[PDB]
Amino acid sequence: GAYNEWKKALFKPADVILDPKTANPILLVSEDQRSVQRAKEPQDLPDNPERFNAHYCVLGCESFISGRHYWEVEVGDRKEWHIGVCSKNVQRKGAVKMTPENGFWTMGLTDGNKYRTLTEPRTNLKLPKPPKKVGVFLDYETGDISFYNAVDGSHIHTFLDVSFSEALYPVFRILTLEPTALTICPALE
Repeated sequence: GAYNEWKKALFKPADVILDPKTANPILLVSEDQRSVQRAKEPQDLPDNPERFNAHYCVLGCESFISGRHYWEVEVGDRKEWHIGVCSKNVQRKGAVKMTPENGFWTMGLTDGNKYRTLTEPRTNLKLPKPPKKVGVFLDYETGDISFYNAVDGSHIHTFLDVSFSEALYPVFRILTLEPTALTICPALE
C-alpha cells in the first residue's frame, strides 16, 4: 500500500552500519555491525572523541547533509529502545538531555508499552498496535524526520520542518538489559 510504494518511489535506502567507535562501552555491536545489544557491565575501550561516554548510544558510520534517506529497524518485542537521527556535533562526553535543542530527533519505547518522543514537553504516542519494525525517514531539505510502522505502514510521528545545519547520523539508544537486540534491516539492495 501507500507506505511501501512511497518509500520505494521517493527515498534512497540507507545501508546503515553501526559504528563501534561511537558506541558507549555498555553496548555490544554485532560482528556484521547490523545489531546492537546492551551488555551487563561496560567494556574496556578507548575514550576516543567519537565515543558516547554517558548516553547509551551508537551511531551509524555514514552521515547525511542532503537528500531523502530511509532505514528500517527491527525492534521486535524489546521493551525499551529509542531511535532517530542526531547532529554530528552533539555533546558526546557527559549526559545532556536528548532533545531536538541538543541535536537529537528521536522517539521510542520505555517501560514496555509507553511510546513517546524525546522532546520537551514529551509527546505520548498511542500505538494500540505495537510496532515490530520501525521505518526512519530523513528528508534533509524539508527538515522532516518521520517514523512509521514498517509492517502496516501507519504513521507514528514526524518532526516537522527542522532547519538542519549539521550532518545527521542515525542514532540508536538502549538503556536496559533485554534478550532481543536492536537490528538494522539491510534492505541492501
